[PDB]
Amino acid sequence: SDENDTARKIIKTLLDIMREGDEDKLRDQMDPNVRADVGDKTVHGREHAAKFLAHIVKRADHISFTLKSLHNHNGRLRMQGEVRIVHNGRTERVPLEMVFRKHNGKWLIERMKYG
Repeated sequence: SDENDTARKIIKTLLDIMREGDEDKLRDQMDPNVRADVGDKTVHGREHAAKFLAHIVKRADHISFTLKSLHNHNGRLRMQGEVRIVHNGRTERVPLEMVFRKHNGKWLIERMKYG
């Protein structure tokens, strides 16, 4: 129950959900109007974004996220970092920015920008 533990906890919960690959759990983490930018592609809405993200994560033999910057205040959290993906022995590092909004004591992803 450490307020300064917010970021680490959100990252691990999210990573474990994605590693599990359960689409419904991923949806539960998203704002209804979440926006996800993976590269040039843009996905709108919880149902579309969860499906799309859950599928692509399946190619990742390993996925991690190293936090580089964080701004957290008044139930609004922004974090910027590097995703490390491993696929068939090849490692790739890609910038990721995510914005979270706390509702009813629960953090929901409002925006995600990968690449």
